[PDB]
Amino acid sequence: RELQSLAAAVVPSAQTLKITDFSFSDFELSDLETALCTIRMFTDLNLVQNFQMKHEVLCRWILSVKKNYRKNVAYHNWRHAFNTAQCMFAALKAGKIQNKLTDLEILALLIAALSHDLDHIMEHHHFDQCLMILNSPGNQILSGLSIEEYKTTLKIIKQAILATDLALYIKRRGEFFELIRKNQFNLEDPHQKELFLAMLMTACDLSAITKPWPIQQRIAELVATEFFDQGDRERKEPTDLMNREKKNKIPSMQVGFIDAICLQLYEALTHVSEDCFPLLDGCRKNRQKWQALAEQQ
Ligand SMILES: CCCOc1ccc(S(=O)(=O)N2CCN(C)CC2)cc1-c1nc(CC)c(Br)c(=O)[nH]1
Repeated sequence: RELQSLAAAVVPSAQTLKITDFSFSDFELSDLETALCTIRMFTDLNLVQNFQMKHEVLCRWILSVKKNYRKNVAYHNWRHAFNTAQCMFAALKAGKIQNKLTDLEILALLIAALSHDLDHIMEHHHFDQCLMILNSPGNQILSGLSIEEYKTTLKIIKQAILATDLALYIKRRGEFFELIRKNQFNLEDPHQKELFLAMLMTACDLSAITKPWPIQQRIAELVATEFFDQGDRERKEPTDLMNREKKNKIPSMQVGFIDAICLQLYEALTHVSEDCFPLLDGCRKNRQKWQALAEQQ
């Protein structure tokens, strides 16, 4: 049984699991290993002790989230959610963002990262499934929160999940970039705090684009596989982007995606914390590789 095995396992250290690395890859990990990494994330962010999470309940919640991801989705599945969460962890620790945030905000971000694609690119994200699982018998990892803490946390979770809509990122990013440019960025400002949390969610969600080349190349295959599947479904129920016949367009699309969407974000995030530079560096390196491919075409 998955639950018995998970609950009984020793949770290795964050160092052993490499989850502090921006360059982290999940390719060689089993599902069990991704669950243990996830436990280590909650544990090393001081969320387990601080909020009186029962070990068995945390284990069951992780398994419930994992099993509620559809298996026939090539990219937006448990592994992407898990990677989003790992990137959050790395940003908080290696990126030194943890000291900028409260415990409830960290709790909410980690849960949102893990849960944000449950109701699965300008796709809409929903938090209904996330909440249902959190309220499920035996899965109530927030039961240890006071009423006031609980209300605060749910609000942040909802906003964080919604933030992963790229349409909302595009709508709100100009204000973020300008606050930064005009040296007006101030996390003590509740509006700006909320804005920053949304941008951090996007940064983590898009983080495959920053990985070492062999890793980005493979994730890009999954993304293309999902796009083409959706094209096929739209036919039975298609642009070039979602057309398996226009695959030689992928390098050029990836350069476009980096230039239009990703680069400014990791530039802005680096301005907020220099220790997040490796995300920016990785994204720059991947553009150069995709461009070289777009020209050999
Ligand atoms: C790899 C297969 C191609 O993948 C893409 C193709 C096109 C675009 S686009 O719509 O931004 N495109 C270029 C910019 N443009 C001006 C509009 C047209 C995005 C991606 C892309 N999305 C994600 C987020 C799911 C990840 Br992750 C990723 O790696 N790739």
